[PDB]
Amino acid sequence: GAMIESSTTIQVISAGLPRTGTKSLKNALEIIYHKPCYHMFEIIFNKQSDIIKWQNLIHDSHMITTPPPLTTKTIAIYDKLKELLDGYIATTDLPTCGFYKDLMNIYPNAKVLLTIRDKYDWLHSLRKVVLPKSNDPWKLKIEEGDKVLGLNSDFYKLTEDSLKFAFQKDDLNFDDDQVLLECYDEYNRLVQETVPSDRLLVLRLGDGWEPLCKFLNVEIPNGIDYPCVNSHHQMTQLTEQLIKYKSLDAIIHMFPDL
Ligand SMILES: O=[N+]([O-])c1cc(N[C@H]2CCN(Cc3ccc(C(F)(F)F)cc3)C2)ccc1CO
Ligand SMILES: Nc1ncnc2c1ncn2[C@@H]1O[C@H](COP(=O)(O)O)[C@@H](OP(=O)(O)O)[C@H]1O
Repeated sequence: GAMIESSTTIQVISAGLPRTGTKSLKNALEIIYHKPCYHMFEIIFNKQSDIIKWQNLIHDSHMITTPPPLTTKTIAIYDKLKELLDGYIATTDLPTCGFYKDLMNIYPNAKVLLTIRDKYDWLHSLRKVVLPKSNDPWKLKIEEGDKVLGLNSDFYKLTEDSLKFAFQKDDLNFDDDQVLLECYDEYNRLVQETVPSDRLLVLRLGDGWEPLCKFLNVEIPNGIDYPCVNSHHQMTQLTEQLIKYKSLDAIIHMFPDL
């Protein structure tokens, strides 16, 4: 296909929850658009200063009225969200995914994705990487590796509060598997009820390039396989290597996705 000059603005909003292929999708969208895609890893590696800003936004988010019409309070919140996303061509992952409705309003020419997978595979992945149960010994290892990266209690608070926001819960028993499974199913159902079908592509792990590229009117990247990264097995190795070497820079050459 011909090469065309793409605008550096949000063109793709992925509502998919963490551990549904968001990092592979981030990589895929950066391969297509050659500009950055938001993801929690963007906060960890490039924008830790953004943590307080997302926390502030979530704290105020209850004041949004879904437009149209646009209220004064909503405009003020939307401006802060636009600022956070300046320079990016897409959003994935926490903390953005719960804002998909608001991002659709801010970026009316953006298209919407939803990544989904088997609910029990999702929970298992979530418990291995993001939210281990309180009494799980692996939680202490995760926390020890995270400190190497400069991640503290505010990072965990952002994960919790952005998951609460996505699930529209005032509080959440994070150790309750049944609650998380029910929230997962309700969240994915509500996305599909909310986004006009013409504007939504539902992706399942394994779908690869073709449905995505068709939806985005781009050629399939030539000779590049669809990304397959961020497995919980690989995250466990990362945590263990951070613990062992006590720096990211000492080991990053061993993790080509970082
Ligand atoms: O899915 N994730 O990765 C995810 C992990 C968390 N929370 C914390 C809890 C445990 N800690 C493990 C870990 C260490 C280093 C990296 C690195 F690769 F970014 F360096 C990634 C994960 C991260 C929160 C949200 C997401 C959504 O993306
Ligand atoms: N192309 C692909 N095909 C199959 N699974 C994929 C994939 N890309 C990512 N995944 C899976 O998606 C999950 C990561 O999601 P995220 O990037 O949102 O955190 C991992 O699940 P597992 O933890 O079950 O391995 C990973 O293995």
